[PDB]
Amino acid sequence: TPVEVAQVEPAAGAVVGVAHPVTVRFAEPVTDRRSAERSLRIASTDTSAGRFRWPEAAVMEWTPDEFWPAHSTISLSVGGVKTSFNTGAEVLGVADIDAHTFTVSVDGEVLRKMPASMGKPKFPTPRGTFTALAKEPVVVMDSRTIGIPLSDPEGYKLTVNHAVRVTWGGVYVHSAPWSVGSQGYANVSHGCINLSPDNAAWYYDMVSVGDPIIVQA
Repeated sequence: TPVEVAQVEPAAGAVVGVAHPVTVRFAEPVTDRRSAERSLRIASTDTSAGRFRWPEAAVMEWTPDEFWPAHSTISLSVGGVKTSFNTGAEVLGVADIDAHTFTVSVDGEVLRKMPASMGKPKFPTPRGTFTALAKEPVVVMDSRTIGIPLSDPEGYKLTVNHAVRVTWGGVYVHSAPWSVGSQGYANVSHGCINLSPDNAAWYYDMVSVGDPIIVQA
C-alpha cells in the first residue's frame, strides 16, 4: 500500500542555512522505509552522499554529507510532490575548545573571533559537525538534563538569553554573564558554548536555523 507525502521542509520558497537537512512528513506512518528513502530525488545530488533517519514514524529526514552551496536554489521531489527551497549565506560557527574561541564566518570571510568557554572536563562539549536546530530568545537550562539534582551545590536551574540549539541533547550557544571572566582562557561550562551577552546577541541575530556549527579540539 502506497503512502502520500503530506509536508516537506524546508517549505517551498524558504531560505535556510547550508546545513539544513530535508525532512519529509507522510500522511500515514511509513512501513517500507527503504522505499520512502528511494523516492527522494534531489537535483544535482546523490542521496547516498548523505544519511537517512526517522525522527518520527511518519517523518523522514535526510542530511547531506557536505553543506549545500550557499545562495543557491535546491530542487527536489519526493514521490509526487515537487518543491524547492533556497539557501542563504554560509554562516559557520567554529568552537575551538583548546583555544577557547568561537569563530564565526560568512561565505569564507571571518567576521568575529570571539572569546568562548566550552564544557569543563567532567561535562565536555561534544565534538563534531552540528546544525543550528532552533533559536530561543529565552530558555531554562536545567542541570537535571545532565544528572545533577538541584539540591547539589553544582546543580542549577536558570534562564539564559539568546540561545541557539546545537544538539537535541541540550548543547546551546547562549549568553553567559556568569563566565565572562573565563571566556578566552578556560572552559568552565557544563557543555554549552558560553559567550558574553553582546557576542551571544550578535551571533543570535545573524544566525539562522540550518547554519553549520562545528565543535573541534
